[PDB]
Amino acid sequence: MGSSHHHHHHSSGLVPRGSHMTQVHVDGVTYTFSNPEEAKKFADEMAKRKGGTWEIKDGHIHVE
Repeated sequence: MGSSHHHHHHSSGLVPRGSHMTQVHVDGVTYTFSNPEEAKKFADEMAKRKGGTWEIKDGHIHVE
C-alpha cells in the first residue's frame, strides 16, 4: 500500500551568468553545462565507451 513514482525535469530556467559553466572537452567539441551533474554524466558515459577517464578542475573536464 502506497507506491508513488517521484518525477522531475532538469531545468535551470536561465544559465547563471555570475557562475562558472562546467565545460566538457571531447573530440575537439566543447560542451558547456552550468549544472556539473550533466557535465559529469556526459564525460563519464563518453570516457566509458572509449576506455579512458576525466577530471573537474576549474569547471574544465577532458574526456581521454
